[PDB]
Order: sequence, then C-alpha cells, then structure tokens
Amino acid sequence: QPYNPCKPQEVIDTKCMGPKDCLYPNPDSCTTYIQCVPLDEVGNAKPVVKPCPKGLQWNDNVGKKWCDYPNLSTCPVKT
Amino acid sequence: QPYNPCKPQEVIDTKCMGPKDCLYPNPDSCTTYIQCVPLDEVGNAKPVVKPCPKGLQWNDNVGKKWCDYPNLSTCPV
Ligand SMILES: CC(=O)N[C@@H]1[C@@H](O)[C@H](O[C@@H]2O[C@H](CO)[C@@H](O[C@@H]3O[C@H](CO)[C@@H](O[C@@H]4O[C@H](CO)[C@@H](O[C@@H]5O[C@H](CO)[C@@H](O[C@@H]6O[C@H](CO)[C@@H](O)[C@H](O)[C@H]6NC(C)=O)[C@H](O)[C@H]5NC(C)=O)[C@H](O)[C@H]4NC(C)=O)[C@H](O)[C@H]3NC(C)=O)[C@H](O)[C@H]2NC(C)=O)[C@@H](CO)O[C@H]1O
Ligand SMILES: CC(=O)N[C@@H]1[C@@H](O)[C@H](O[C@@H]2O[C@H](CO)[C@@H](O[C@@H]3O[C@H](CO)[C@@H](O[C@@H]4O[C@H](CO)[C@@H](O[C@@H]5O[C@H](CO)[C@@H](O[C@@H]6O[C@H](CO)[C@@H](O)[C@H](O)[C@H]6NC(C)=O)[C@H](O)[C@H]5NC(C)=O)[C@H](O)[C@H]4NC(C)=O)[C@H](O)[C@H]3NC(C)=O)[C@H](O)[C@H]2NC(C)=O)[C@@H](CO)O[C@H]1O
Ligand SMILES: [Cl-]
Ligand SMILES: [Cl-]
Repeated sequence: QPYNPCKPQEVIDTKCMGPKDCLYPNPDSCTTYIQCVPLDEVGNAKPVVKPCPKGLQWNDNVGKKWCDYPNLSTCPVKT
Repeated sequence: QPYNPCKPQEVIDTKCMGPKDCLYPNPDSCTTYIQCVPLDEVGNAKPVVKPCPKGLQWNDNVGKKWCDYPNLSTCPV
C-alpha cells in the first residue's frame, strides 16, 4: 500500500544491520532517506522515513549511502 | 567487567540517535572510537569500536566528536 523500496534480498542478506544497509532515497524529498526495518525472516520490511541533518541531502551513490553536502548529493534537483 | 564507557543516562536521554550521541574515545587507539549500541530501552548499551577514515584521529572536544586531522584531534600521543 505505501511506497516501499526495501529489496527483499538486501533485507535477508544484511538484516539491515550495517551502517549502509537497507538505505534508499525518499522520492518526496532530498533531505530525508528511507531505512528498512526487517519484519520477518523472508525479507519483508517496514520503510521508515529518516531525516538528514540541517543542510545535507541524501547521497545514494555506491559506497556512500549517507547524508552529504548538496553538491555531492544525488538529489535530482541541481544546478 | 570489560571496559564500557557507555553512560546509561546518555543512552536513556538520546537513545544514541543523534550525530554526536554516545560516542567516546577508544583508550587503546587514536584512529578508532567507541560507539554505544543500546541493548534495551532502559539505558544499557554495549561498546562497539568503529574506525576513523585512513589518516584521521578521534577528536573528543566539545562540539566535535568526530574523526579529524591529527593536528586537530585529542590523541594523547
Ligand atoms: C540490540 C541489538 O543489536 N538490536 C538490533 C539493532 O542494533 C538493529 O538496528 C541496527 O543497529 C545498528 C547499530 O546501532 C544501526 O547501525 C547504524 O546505522 C547508521 C545508518 O543507518 C550508521 O550511521 C552512519 O554512521 C557513519 C559513521 O559510523 C556516518 O559516516 C560519516 O558520514 C559523513 C557524511 O554523512 C562523513 O562526513 C565527511 O567526513 C569527511 C572527513 O572524514 C569530511 O571531510 C567531509 O566534509 C564529511 N562530509 C560531510 C557531509 O560532513 C564521515 O566521514 C563519516 N564518518 C566516518 C567515521 O567515516 C554516516 O553518515 C551514517 N549514516 C547515516 C545514514 O546516518 C551507524 O554507523 C550505525 N551504527 C553502528 C554502531 O554501526 C542500524 O541503523 C540499525 N538498523 C535499523 C534497521 O534500525 C536492528 C535491525 O537490524 O535489530 C536489532 O535487533
Ligand atoms: C529505523 C530506525 O529508526 N533505526 C534506528 C537507527 O537509525 C539508530 O541508529 C542511529 O542512526 C542515526 C541515523 O539515523 C546515526 O546518526 C549518524 O551518526 C553519525 C555518528 O555516529 C553521524 O556521523 C557524523 O556525520 C557528520 C555529517 O553530518 C560528520 O560531520 C562532519 O565531520 C567532519 C569531521 O569528521 C567535519 O570536518 C571538519 O570540520 C571542522 C570544522 O569546520 C574543520 O576544522 C576540520 O578541518 C574538518 N575536518 C575534516 C577532516 O574535514 C565536517 O565539518 C562535518 N560536517 C558537517 C556538515 O557538520 C561527522 O564526521 C560524522 N561523525 C562520525 C563519527 O562519523 C551522522 O551524521 C548521523 N546521521 C544522521 C542522518 O544524523 C547514529 O549513528 C545511529 N546510532 C547508533 C547507536 O547506531 C538506532 C540507535 O539509536 O536506533 C534504531 O532504531
Ligand atoms: Cl528536499
Ligand atoms: Cl535543512
């Protein structure tokens, strides 16, 4: 019913435990991200909207998966 | 008995959620720090050693609590 980008294999493999695990862009906003909370053993998860600190924007790049300065973020709104 | 700098009142008041919360120096190493992971909802946490990026050292100063250039860090050495 709600938007839910939590990929099951990512949920099963990482258990969303590590510092970059199960973190996804929020389509509505560049200053938040979505973090998945596992609900069971088969990869289902509850998506949770999480805030970036003041001034920062989600950086979805491989190896990043963190809030970053806007000029380094993956916000689709640029220039 | 093993070393645990995680103070329960800080775990309780912050839930170790914020960007500077429940972060402590690692006495054994200037290139790592200790982060507290809560084990319950009533203040108990375990200490996890976390790495600084290569070449950086822990800065325990007030308002910092982050990995920093060596000349800015609080390393006792
Ligand atoms: C009892 C029990 O076990 N219960 C289980 C429970 O634990 C499980 O829940 C999971 O718990 C774990 C453990 O608490 C949670 O793990 C945490 O996850 C968050 C992310 O969600 C991690 O947060 C990241 O933290 C890293 C640092 O460790 C941050 O890295 C920093 O990023 C900044 C930029 O944002 C970098 O900044 C740059 O720095 C350079 C200089 O170095 C500077 O030049 C630049 O200017 C600067 N850029 C900017 C913009 O300032 C910085 O370098 C870097 N720091 C370092 C040291 O590299 C990163 O930003 C954080 N990311 C986000 C997002 O916040 C956190 O580390 C991690 N904790 C631990 C202890 O590892 C996990 O989230 C949680 N999962 C869930 C789903 O809740 C649950 C579920 O599995 O099960 C219970 O049973
Ligand atoms: C589903 C759910 O709810 N799960 C819960 C789970 O989320 C909870 O876990 C907690 O999650 C949160 C995120 O949600 C984690 O929060 C993160 O915490 C980390 C620290 O642990 C924060 O990391 C810092 O990030 C900032 C960027 O925002 C970094 O700041 C930069 O630091 C550099 C120095 O390293 C600064 O550069 C220096 O600047 C000075 C001054 O100008 C200059 O003099 C120096 O030369 C310069 N030095 C260098 C080397 O460049 C830079 O200015 C600054 N940037 C800015 C913009 O201020 C900082 O380095 C990072 N620190 C460390 C350490 O990595 C991170 O920001 C924060 N994320 C967010 C989104 O807030 C939290 O860690 C995690 N807790 C735990 C215990 O895992 C859990 C538990 O509560 O519960 C679940 O239920
Ligand atoms: Cl935004
Ligand atoms: Cl903001």
